[PDB]
Amino acid sequence: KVFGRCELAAAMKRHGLDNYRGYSLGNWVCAAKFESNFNTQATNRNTDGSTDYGILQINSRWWCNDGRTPGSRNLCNIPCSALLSSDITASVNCAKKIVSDGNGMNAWVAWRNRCKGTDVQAWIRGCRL
Ligand SMILES: [Cl-]
Ligand SMILES: [Cl-]
Ligand SMILES: [Cl-]
Ligand SMILES: [Cl-]
Ligand SMILES: [Cl-]
Ligand SMILES: [Cl-]
Ligand SMILES: [Cl-]
Ligand code: NA
Repeated sequence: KVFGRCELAAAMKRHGLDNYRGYSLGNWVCAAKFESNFNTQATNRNTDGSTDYGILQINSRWWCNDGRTPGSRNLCNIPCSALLSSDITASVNCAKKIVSDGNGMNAWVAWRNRCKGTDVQAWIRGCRL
């Protein structure tokens, strides 16, 4: 599924991400824009053989099982395929574990490089939330 901007803002708020760990909804929407372009089916292979999945590009090195990332963990206790669903529940629940891990949203390198410190409220501007 390719979400619209305000459609994703609303879905993220419905699943309790808005102000989760102090990160406003615009931070989450911005991260999703630059990780996946709002596409739930986004995948990207890393040089180390791990794979990033879904709207928030969650990595198989730590967070999900794809059976093809040696030595990896599955800390969200999910198949990485669950992160590609039209329903964002698995991606949100896993993202809440990641952002609680100690480095906040810096876990998402695209958020650090393209969202952090910017006017992220622009990402929810106009949205009926
Ligand atoms: Cl957009
Ligand atoms: Cl915001
Ligand atoms: Cl594996
Ligand atoms: Cl594990
Ligand atoms: Cl699995
Ligand atoms: Cl959803
Ligand atoms: Cl933080
Ligand atoms: Na894994």
